[PDB]
Amino acid sequence: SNKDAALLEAARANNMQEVSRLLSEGADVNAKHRLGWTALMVAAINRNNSVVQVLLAAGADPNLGDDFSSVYKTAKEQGIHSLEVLITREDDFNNRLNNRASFKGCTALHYAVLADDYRTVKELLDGGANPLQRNEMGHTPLDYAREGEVMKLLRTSEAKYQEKQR
Repeated sequence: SNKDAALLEAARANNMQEVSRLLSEGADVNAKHRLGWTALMVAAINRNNSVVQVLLAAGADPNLGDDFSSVYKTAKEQGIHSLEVLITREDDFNNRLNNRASFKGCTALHYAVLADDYRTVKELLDGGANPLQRNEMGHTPLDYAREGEVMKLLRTSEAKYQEKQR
């Protein structure tokens, strides 16, 4: 309800104390914004490592995909005005992303890689996030990475996936 919306706002704010309280009051740990993203997603894109750990410890699914596509596609798909979609995505999710691109199926790991924050990536991988999972465009978290530790962290986890699969 409003408690699910309060969860997402606290996730954006990195307010771990508030996230834990709302979770204790029955907020859905996998609640989705009307435009299609989760609390773990909005925490990941904003480098909110503190809240990511709280969400993972409370059972958040790290492999869900954003139902948000682009301002253009989501405006038509859902029948909202494009300016409202753009403002909402910039204000309630992130304003440094190119939201003209397509994000459908992006997981929290996708967003954590786009933010170039090794700590959030490492925590998401320890929470069971699939580094081989593709978005609607077919891109994995690797495909969004850049030369650095984030790639290396991904490469070893991807290597361990082949090793530890069943």
